[PDB]
Amino acid sequence: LSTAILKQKNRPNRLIVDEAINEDNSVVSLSQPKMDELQLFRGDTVLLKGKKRREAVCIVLSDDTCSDEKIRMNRVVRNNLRVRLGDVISIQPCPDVKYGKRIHVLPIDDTVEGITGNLFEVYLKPYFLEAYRPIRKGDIFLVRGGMRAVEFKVVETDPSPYCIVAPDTVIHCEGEPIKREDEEESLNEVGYDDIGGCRKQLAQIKEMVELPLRHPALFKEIGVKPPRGILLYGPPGTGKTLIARAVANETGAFFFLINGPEIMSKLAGESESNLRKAFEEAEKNAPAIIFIDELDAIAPKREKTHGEVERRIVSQLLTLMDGLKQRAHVIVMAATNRPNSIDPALRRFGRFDREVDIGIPDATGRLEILQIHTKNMKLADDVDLEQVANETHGHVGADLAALCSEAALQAIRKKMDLIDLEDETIDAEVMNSLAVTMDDFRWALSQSNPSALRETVVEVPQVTWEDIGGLEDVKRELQELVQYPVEHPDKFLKFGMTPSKGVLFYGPPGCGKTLLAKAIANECQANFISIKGPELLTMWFGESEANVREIFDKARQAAPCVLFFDQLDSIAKARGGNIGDGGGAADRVINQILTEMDGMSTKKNVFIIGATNRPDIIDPAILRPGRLDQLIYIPLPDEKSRVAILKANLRKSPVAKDVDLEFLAKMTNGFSGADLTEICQRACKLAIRESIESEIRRERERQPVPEIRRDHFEEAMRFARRSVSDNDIRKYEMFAQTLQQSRGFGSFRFPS
Amino acid sequence: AFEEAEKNAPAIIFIDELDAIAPKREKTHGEVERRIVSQLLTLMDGLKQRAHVIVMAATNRPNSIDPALRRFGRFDREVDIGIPDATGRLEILQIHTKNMKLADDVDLEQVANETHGHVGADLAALCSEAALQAIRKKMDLIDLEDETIDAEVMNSLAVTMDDFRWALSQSNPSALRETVVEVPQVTWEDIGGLEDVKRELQELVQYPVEHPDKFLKFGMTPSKGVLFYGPPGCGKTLLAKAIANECQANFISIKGPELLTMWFGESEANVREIFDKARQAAPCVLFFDQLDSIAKARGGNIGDGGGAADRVINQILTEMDGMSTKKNVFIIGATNRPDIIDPAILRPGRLDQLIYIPLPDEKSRVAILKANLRKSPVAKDVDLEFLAKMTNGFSGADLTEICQRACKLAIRESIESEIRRERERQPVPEIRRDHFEEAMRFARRSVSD
Amino acid sequence: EIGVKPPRGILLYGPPGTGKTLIARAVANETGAFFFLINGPEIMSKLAGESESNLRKAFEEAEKNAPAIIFIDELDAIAPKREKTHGEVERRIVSQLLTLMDGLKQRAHVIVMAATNRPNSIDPALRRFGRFDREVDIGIPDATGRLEILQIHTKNMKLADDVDLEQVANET
Ligand SMILES: Nc1ncnc2c1ncn2[C@@H]1O[C@H](COP(=O)(O)OP(=O)(O)OP(=O)(O)O)[C@@H](O)[C@H]1O
Ligand SMILES: Nc1ncnc2c1ncn2[C@@H]1O[C@H](COP(=O)(O)OP(=O)(O)OP(=O)(O)O)[C@@H](O)[C@H]1O
Ligand SMILES: Nc1ncnc2c1ncn2[C@@H]1O[C@H](COP(=O)(O)OP(=O)(O)OP(=O)(O)O)[C@@H](O)[C@H]1O
Ligand SMILES: Nc1ncnc2c1ncn2[C@@H]1O[C@H](COP(=O)(O)OP(=O)(O)OP(=O)(O)O)[C@@H](O)[C@H]1O
Ligand SMILES: [Mg+2]
Ligand SMILES: [Mg+2]
Ligand SMILES: [Mg+2]
Ligand SMILES: [Mg+2]
Repeated sequence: LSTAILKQKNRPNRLIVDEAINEDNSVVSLSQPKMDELQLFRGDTVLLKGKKRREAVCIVLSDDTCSDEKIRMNRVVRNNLRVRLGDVISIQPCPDVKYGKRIHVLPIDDTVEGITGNLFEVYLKPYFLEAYRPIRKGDIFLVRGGMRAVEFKVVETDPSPYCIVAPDTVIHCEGEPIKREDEEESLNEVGYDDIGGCRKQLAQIKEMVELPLRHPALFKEIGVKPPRGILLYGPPGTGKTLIARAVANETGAFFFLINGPEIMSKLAGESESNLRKAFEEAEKNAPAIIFIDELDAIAPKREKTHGEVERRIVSQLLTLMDGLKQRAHVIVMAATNRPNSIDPALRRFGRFDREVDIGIPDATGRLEILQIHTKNMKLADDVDLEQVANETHGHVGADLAALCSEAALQAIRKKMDLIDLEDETIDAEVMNSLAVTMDDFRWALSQSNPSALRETVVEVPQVTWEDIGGLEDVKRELQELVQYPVEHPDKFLKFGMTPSKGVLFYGPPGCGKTLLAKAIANECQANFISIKGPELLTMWFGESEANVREIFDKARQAAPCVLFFDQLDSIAKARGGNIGDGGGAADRVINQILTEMDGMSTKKNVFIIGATNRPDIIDPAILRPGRLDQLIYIPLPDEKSRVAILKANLRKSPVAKDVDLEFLAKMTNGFSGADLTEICQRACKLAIRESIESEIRRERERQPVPEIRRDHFEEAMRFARRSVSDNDIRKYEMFAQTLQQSRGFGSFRFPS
Repeated sequence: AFEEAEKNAPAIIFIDELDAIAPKREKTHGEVERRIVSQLLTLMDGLKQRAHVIVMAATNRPNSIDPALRRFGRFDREVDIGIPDATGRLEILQIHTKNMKLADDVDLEQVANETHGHVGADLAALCSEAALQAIRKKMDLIDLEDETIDAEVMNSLAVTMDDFRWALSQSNPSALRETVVEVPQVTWEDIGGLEDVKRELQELVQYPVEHPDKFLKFGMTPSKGVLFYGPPGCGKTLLAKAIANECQANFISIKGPELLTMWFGESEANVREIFDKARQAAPCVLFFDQLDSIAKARGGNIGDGGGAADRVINQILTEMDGMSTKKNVFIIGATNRPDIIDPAILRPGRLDQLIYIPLPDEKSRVAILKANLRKSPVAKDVDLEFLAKMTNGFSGADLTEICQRACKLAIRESIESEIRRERERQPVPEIRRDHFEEAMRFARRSVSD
Repeated sequence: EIGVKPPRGILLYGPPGTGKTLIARAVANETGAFFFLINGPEIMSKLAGESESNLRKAFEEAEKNAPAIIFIDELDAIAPKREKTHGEVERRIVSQLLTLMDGLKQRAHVIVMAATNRPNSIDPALRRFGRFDREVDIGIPDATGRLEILQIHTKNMKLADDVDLEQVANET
């Protein structure tokens, strides 16, 4: 019901835009049954609606090729109406068109160059001679002939704007030629269709700025005054200023733009004078819309503001929107990154009554955004925008635009050999072959990350699941953890349960916790934020808690996101055991983490993963299911896992075939993964020492070791040691057996 | 302005936003602002000899006004335009709905009773939102692209009780707009066990507003403080969610450490502001999840730290003592570490009620398992009673984890079947006995003895 | 012809001495576009509204001479996080920069470049796409890179025949 405004409902007037085979710039062709339904005779002047407040006039024609549900037009009228292929436009009979007395015509500057003959005589005179072609202001049409075809833009027509060009009517092309960039920018205008995702938000905005203007009679009849204030808030890059541009481009209302800091002035009372001048200019202009970009810049809380000028400006805004004298139907929109920074008196019904959340788009929303951004791009056949939409988990639309731009720039980079920057021009063949393919989009996807996570970007050493030896069950569980809620949510909605979103890795040092986190960061299809434990702590009072809150908010925005704490035992610990820690800053941080993982806020697809050497000291509430639901124990590998670890370390290593890894794994009882990696590194280093001494011998005689042999591994094992002791294993197994006793029974079976 | 008022007397001078030009001259930094405050004080003093000039001013920050203006002789009288009660809200709705095309089925008394913290601008917003919902309902008949409309649409267009109920669902007090947080939809049947706790909470939240005359008769004021303490995962925050969703009262859900700020004196200001907006929204439930973050034992931070936490807890106790019996603000606290709460928080008149949320028992565990599985397709031959008997010391979170892991295994099996059919070409409608057994094989007790 | 706009915002970052201001100087010297230099601090003024007025004047001047490049040296000085900065005249200059870089009216041919030793202290809304499209890490050079730097610096010097810059590069 919210998007009821948006639906077209398939009215008869709308017809699909189609290519016209023979119709010239001033005529259109429609099917005979469709005209019979519309009661239109041949040659009738018919008015065409267009997007962005554009309209076109043409002469209807009876075409058998044209379908009843379609209208055939050339590119000229399509340009005039600002529409693309497959769009639906209105047609209505145009009443009382009067023959023109005089029209002022201006050509496009890029066309006028290279034409020695007079443009009016060569082009306009034969084109318009006995033409009987209706024209409208702002309509760009093309005339063939001469060396180069010269487009003509009719700036002025009389009677304004509907007239029929006739031989008696005076036509002239004298004046400054229209800048090609001006017409291009007119084409490059934002509309409600250029807004992707946020369909309900756009529906609300259209109900609140477009609906009262189109049909005031609704609100005069039902006897209510529509909302007069819009606050757009969301993370940066979600489309707040884009929605403002769309509204400005395609509303008949007067639009006044206020940029936040532009109000400020050094003179006393000059800022308030600027605000009053803006509001008075809007009020003079009947229905008007005032957009205040960056509202939080000039609307801070009066109680928290220190400077008097800022508070006086906030008060001026307060009295302007809702004071003793009421606004004369002036719509006030504003956009802000920080809605909670705004003065609370502004956020009531009289001033900013409706707050619209332009949030992070979902998969379908971001597919729509990708289609909008690539509608003008040249895409190859293998491009698949649905897959790109699936991959980009945290992107907000500015990130999608960045992805498309980087894909196109990669497509251009593929042509560097054929293109020389010293060369003044590029070949036609290079222009034709240049296009964006799926490979470029995949590369851009590899480069792309959400902008909100730029601050939390950490280089991960590119570990793969195969780099980890053993831990097959843990690998499967981590992959399922990250994948099932993302790719298969309807399964959870069918079974009616939310996914678990927490895992704790506890085990001896060197056994593969951080390695599993690296494998997740590289292989899992989710955003990844990596946190060293004590990095969130700050000297200031309340700032460590703010850092925890901020990192959790970043994870929430970028969902599905994996939040990894490499050393959980630092930031999370049992409360009440720290004598100092500031003023209980450590305990307050723990409580903040507790409220973040499980509080009264709704749950998102944020997976918190923690690794700890010593799991006994972590706060018991942190371990509670719903916060780190699963406690995974990463123990010392057994012989099969030791074989797998040794093989995973030596896969790239050129190692002798006669080297026996099974014997090594058998002898290395009690060794961790770091221990076996150390054995392999020692063997590599002994081989390198041997090769260096052989090369030194060759150099001396002038004035070897392709692979790692059994003797190298023998000596490496001779210097090998066991890193984790039996007491450490005893305490880890003690924690594991406490959990096992918590299970309460050896085997659970339902009675038969 | 004052001279023009005197020339045309009797006169009334209305100073809208008085705090814009009347800050405390001591706190004022600018010379022109100070000179203006002094000039306005001088004009107010000279207002005595003025024959018929009366100055009326309005401000929403009365405290920020310079105190010298609030002595006697200048701005002598102060009128408190407060938050309207139920009958006041009904009067405001009658005023704002007199031009509306109200249907017959509407009862503005119900709309007045539902809106608790609304101040009158929120009631106008409710009327506007309801009328816009009414227009939305007819948007199928009339498309926006239509330049003109049928008259039968005008005849059809009117505001019904469904529209007011929709606006009621959408409506939130403007005061609580900065504090609003999305809360999961939880009902009292979503909670299993704690029947006595549910009844006691409903009594504490309902009786002081519905029957204050009873408390006046017996002379005993209702308690305005609750403390939830218990093992983690046992349902304190679940009860808070249920109260937020079901109870007919405003809810302010605030974590502990978000009030704290590095700037000196901002944390106490935040505490004052949250309690003030709790008063403005009464009947309001003020909930502190993890109470021990802001309310911790005094003397611990005395030795180590700046000392702002003690100031915070002092301001909290001041705010709790400030609110009177008549104002209906219920302060609920929850902590899984009761021992590290400051006992001053616990003393009578402040969080007096102490409710312990224990580890659930066998009947409670059956109730918890049934509540978790009410919306899940489960095999008839699954026995929740045996699950409750086998899970002796499990908390509610542990049982929910059992159910979630059973769901995960069922989803894994369904995906396996999908992959099998896809591979062979080129199932699991409900959770069963074996899924629950395999989930139990991983089960653990969150809370130790 | 490909159907996209080129990226228009560049944030160079790295430790001191890597060559961010050197790269800015090279770009200014060897591009055929109106180059505007903004120093971070110099915009600031004690007056209210003067500093963002300076930013508006600079961006408008770059607009009037298009195509243009604006270089904002020491961006962290002029662009701290709004959530962190307390003073109003800092929040306001950051908001002005945000509006100038991507607002309801978008700069057409202006390329805004910046250099910061610390990129995290920059306000996150600036690190967005539409403002600062791509961030380039000018990092510590390798042995070959530092050999190239030594060759660049010693091209003007007179070096004896025994001079071997390869060893000097290997040692530093
Ligand atoms: N929903 C969307 N659909 C299509 N394009 C979008 C959408 N959201 C953003 N964009 C594009 O990405 C960029 C985002 O800039 P925009 O001005 O819309 O963001 P914003 O919400 O105002 O952000 P900021 O808080 O930084 O001001 C623009 O280039 C815009 O074209
Ligand atoms: N299962 C494994 N397969 C392959 N390599 C492993 C494995 N376990 C550990 N390693 C090796 O151990 C080293 C890093 O160990 P890792 O970071 O995983 O330890 P950790 O368990 O997180 O320990 P810590 O508590 O000390 O941080 C790497 O050399 C890695 O190759
Ligand atoms: N009585 C109950 N009925 C149904 N589910 C319950 C019950 N008690 C707990 N749960 C489940 O366990 C979790 C409840 O955790 P909750 O946040 O309520 O605990 P808490 O007592 O506030 O703990 P903490 O102090 O550790 O945050 C939810 O997943 C909920 O589904
Ligand atoms: N890559 C380089 N190649 C050649 N010379 C270099 C290079 N990097 C730095 N230099 C030399 O070092 C000098 C100082 O470097 P520069 O001023 O560019 O540093 P910066 O990274 O901008 O530092 P700052 O943080 O002080 O702004 C340059 O003028 C130049 O002489
Ligand atoms: Mg913006
Ligand atoms: Mg580690
Ligand atoms: Mg809780
Ligand atoms: Mg420099």
